Amino acid sequence: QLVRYGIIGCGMMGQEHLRNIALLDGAGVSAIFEPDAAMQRAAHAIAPQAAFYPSVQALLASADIDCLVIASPNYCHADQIVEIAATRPLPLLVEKPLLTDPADIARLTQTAERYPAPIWVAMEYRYMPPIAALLARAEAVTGGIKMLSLREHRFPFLEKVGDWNRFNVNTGGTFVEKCCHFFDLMRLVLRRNPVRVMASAAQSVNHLDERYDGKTPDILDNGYVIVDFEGGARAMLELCMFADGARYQETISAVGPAGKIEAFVPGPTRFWPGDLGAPPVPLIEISPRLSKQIKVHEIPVDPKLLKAGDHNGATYFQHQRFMALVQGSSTETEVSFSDGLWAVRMGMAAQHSAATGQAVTLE
Amino acid sequence: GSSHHHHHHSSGLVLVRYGIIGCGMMGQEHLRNIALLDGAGVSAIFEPDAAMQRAAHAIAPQAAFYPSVQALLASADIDCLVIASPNYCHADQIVEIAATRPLPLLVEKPLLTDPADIARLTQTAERYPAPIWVAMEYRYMPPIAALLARAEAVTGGIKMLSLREHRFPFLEKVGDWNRFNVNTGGTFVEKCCHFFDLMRLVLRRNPVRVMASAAQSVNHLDERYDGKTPDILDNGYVIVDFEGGARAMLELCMFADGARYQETISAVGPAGKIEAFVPGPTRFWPGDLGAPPVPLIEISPRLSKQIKVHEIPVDPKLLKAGDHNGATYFQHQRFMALVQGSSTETEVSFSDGLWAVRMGMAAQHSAATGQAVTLEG
Ligand SMILES: NC(=O)c1ccc[n+]([C@@H]2O[C@H](COP(=O)([O-])OP(=O)(O)OC[C@H]3O[C@@H](n4cnc5c(N)ncnc54)[C@H](O)[C@@H]3O)[C@@H](O)[C@H]2O)c1
Ligand SMILES: NC(=O)c1ccc[n+]([C@@H]2O[C@H](COP(=O)([O-])OP(=O)(O)OC[C@H]3O[C@@H](n4cnc5c(N)ncnc54)[C@H](O)[C@@H]3O)[C@@H](O)[C@H]2O)c1
Repeated sequence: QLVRYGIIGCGMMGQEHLRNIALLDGAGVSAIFEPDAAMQRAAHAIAPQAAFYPSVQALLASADIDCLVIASPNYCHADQIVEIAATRPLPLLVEKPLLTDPADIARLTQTAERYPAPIWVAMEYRYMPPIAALLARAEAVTGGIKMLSLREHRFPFLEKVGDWNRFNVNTGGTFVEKCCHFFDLMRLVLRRNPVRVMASAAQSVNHLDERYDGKTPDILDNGYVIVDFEGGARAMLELCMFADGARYQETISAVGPAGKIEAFVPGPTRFWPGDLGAPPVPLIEISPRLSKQIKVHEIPVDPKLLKAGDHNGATYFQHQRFMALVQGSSTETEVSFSDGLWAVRMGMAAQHSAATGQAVTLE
Repeated sequence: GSSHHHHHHSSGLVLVRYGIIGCGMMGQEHLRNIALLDGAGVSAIFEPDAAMQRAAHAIAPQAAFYPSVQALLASADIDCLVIASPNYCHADQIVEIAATRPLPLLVEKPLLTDPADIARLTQTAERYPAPIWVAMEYRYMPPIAALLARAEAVTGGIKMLSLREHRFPFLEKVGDWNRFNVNTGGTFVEKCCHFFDLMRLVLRRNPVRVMASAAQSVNHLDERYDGKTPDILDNGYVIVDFEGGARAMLELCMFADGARYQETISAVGPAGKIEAFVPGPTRFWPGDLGAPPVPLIEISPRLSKQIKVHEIPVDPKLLKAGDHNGATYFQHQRFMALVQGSSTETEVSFSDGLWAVRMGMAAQHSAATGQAVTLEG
């Protein structure tokens, strides 16, 4: 049967959902709630058959949908999960971060415990082809992952609808908003929960000259995070939002006693100027310990997927797995509520550590 | 001044003739590099191990051997001294030299191992009438030198400095001395003093805080020395905060033998990024794999996005003389000029050596306790 989606919030990333759903056989967007006119026009040009609703209540009351995507601003997510839970529980793909406000953790945990349908948190990085390749090969190459290092070097946060992503109260803070992906990757690779975070971070460069109602953006733009895991593995994140010139936006290194594996992940092709030549191809580098003979493999993305989004086709691959769960051919929520909450708790811990200059314990 | 006692805390609340003392692997590197200097020679060696005395004699056949520090100082015709003894020996030997025959000294890293020696060694250095140069040579490796010269201009000001060392396990040493923290000072002191010093040099500021995670995860766990298992760390991460707000990160892995580049160093600021790619010793590159990796620097300007890569090759003659990309030779050129009086600058001071050791001790304490460690100076 066809899978019919409803979308709550349809700006840049909700438009990337619309384009990638459109590439799936047997899926369609039937319903959209998007309160911004310009975005309503942009969504209506992408998905002309989709009906618009004036509210979440109106969409849930009348739409014929099998599942929902939340792509509203970060601070909206927890209230919209609670509203859907009280109104019409459906399989839900909630954009990261799962939530922004620590005060919401108890009530959302209780909501998720009682929610009779899947909750999938849309941390799609594991499906970027170079990252997926590293995940599939890391155990065999490393002989067990002792250390995992992740580096994000990119350009400053884009301008958003109502400028929402310029303030911590709206985003959850930069380690929550941008780095939840990397924290979740640490748990996926190491297959253990974190026990401690140590961080250093600041707002060194970005948005310091910007004013909104007389207020200065307060979001971090760089830092380092060390994460200790139950039983002894360790990981490190490096973030810089003013490193626009880096050839690869993400690099991920996994090391163990038999070898090392590294992924090189390009940024969005739309931000690679044509005057710079062809964008970088994604790579994986395998460096076995005993031979010292390195292997480099190109892991290109299907051009149709590069056309549909900014995340190396990962949004499409995420939807294929989500649709399989909605259809019932799969039982698996690959990125659960609990994975989303761990990744948020790790970013909150990093922000608290960076603010206090002290280690932060997690339980 | 710093105050830390009970509940009181100021921070952290919410011809030139050379004598050689020690002539194993690194003292033999000093012999080969001194021999490349015009108007320098090794006149005197104290090396207590017969097999190393034979190896040292084959390299520097005109050098005279002495049975102790006291014997060398009593009768050797020398203008300066190199200390390349095991780490735990350095403090006692500096004190001995200061009491007997102070001369210009090139003291191998780490400057010391035991925090109980800091006060007495600082007293010795304050009263010492000749230069003390701590032999942290990495700044002279051609790719690192290029990064140090260009980083301010490329970055528009260094906000972040990331250093990574991926290499093979600690080599076997005379009497197995480098297998035990009491002998080495711990791995962040023995191996990573170089990187902590490069952070102070690049950022031109002192550290205020260290956060670290480290362990002995893999290496030497199956070795036994008359019942003792080695206790040295083999991997970790260190975050260092600086006066003025710059931050740095060190990543160490002593079981990443396969990494093409043994050291990589990245500096990032609002105008761009610079990265150095530093090969390990050519003698450990398998000849079946072809030519060893060429040192490189990569310039990534923020607004242009026009990336440039430069090859920075080391003179073959210097690669034949040592394991450190010719840096031992460059160090010796500068030290020799200071001994001759053509220069007055000690580029790597006692204080620089002590800072790098204190940063490694803080990292080890932070990793052992799971807590941030404050530093004052
Ligand atoms: N997974 C990823 O890689 C990725 C990438 C970018 C953004 N995101 C996430 O997507 C979400 C949206 O980010 P974006 O870049 O699309 O921002 P955006 O500003 O481009 O789009 C947000 C949209 O939400 C609408 N909106 C505002 N309040 C709403 C409400 N109460 N209910 C419904 N819609 C509402 C706005 O009108 C706007 O069109 C955020 O949670 C963000 O973190 C995820
Ligand atoms: N890049 C560098 O700067 C670099 C690299 C390697 C080693 N080092 C330093 O060089 C020193 C020696 O390391 P190595 O690799 O040559 O070790 P090694 O074991 O190869 O050589 C040390 C030598 O010291 C001799 N020795 C022991 N006790 C002594 C004493 N009391 N007085 C004099 N000599 C004594 C031993 O017999 C041995 O030959 C250490 O401080 C080490 O950290 C520095």
